[PDB]
Amino acid sequence: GLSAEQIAVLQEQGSELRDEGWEFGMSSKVLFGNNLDRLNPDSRNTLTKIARALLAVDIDKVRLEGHTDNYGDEGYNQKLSERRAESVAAVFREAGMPAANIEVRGLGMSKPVADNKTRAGRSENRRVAIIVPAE
Amino acid sequence: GLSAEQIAVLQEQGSELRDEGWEFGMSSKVLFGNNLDRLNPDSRNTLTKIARALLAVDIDKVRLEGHTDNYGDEGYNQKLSERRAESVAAVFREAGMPAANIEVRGLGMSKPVADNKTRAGRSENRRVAIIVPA
Repeated sequence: GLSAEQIAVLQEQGSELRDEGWEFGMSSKVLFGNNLDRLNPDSRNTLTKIARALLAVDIDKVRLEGHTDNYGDEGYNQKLSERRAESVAAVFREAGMPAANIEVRGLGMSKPVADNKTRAGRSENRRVAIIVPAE
Repeated sequence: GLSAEQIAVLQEQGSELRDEGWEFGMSSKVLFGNNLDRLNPDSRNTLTKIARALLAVDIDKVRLEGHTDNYGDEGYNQKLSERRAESVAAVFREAGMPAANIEVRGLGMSKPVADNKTRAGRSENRRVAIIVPA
């Protein structure tokens, strides 16, 4: 489904082809700092650049997945994760991505990329993934 | 004033480093077709992609110059050229480029890049130049 020019842009962004599509994770610490779901202003600006880079090569569909580590209440973490993905979705909408083409999901603790017994692994698990499907 | 990352985006657009900065020309026949200053819808989308490409690498300041060939009245061609640059500016604003960072100029027939004796040359002169000062 994606053209070579689109793949080249995604690779330049640091995205990697996974079973859900081309995926780029960003730290929650970087995106939100001490906030809950309000983005830090520099992070909003970074996200707008990503959205505009995608839109400039007609990538106009994305899936945004929020994730946490396993510390804390499961239901809270799921709600938090969904609201954090939604904050990223709001930036993509404001940049010009059609709202109907944005899928937003909060996975809470259910899909780790790292081991939850380390600070560093818990850290890597607190993230919002930007996913461009490859179909 | 521009990083390599920014220069690379400009090169990909076809920009060359000229007098006023990094410049590429978009054909008026492509942008406007048979219209006066109304952009063709496909051409609006093309310009939005260009604006977003520049914005994605923090190029948020441009100069837009309208140009005509030597066919018709000097003053009308100047006015036409200014309105055509302004239509492009409106697309750039809608894409998110700050309005205060966009300079719009109509140069009319005054700064040709090709010989106006030829249909091909006249067309090369009917253009909107997109310039990123360095």
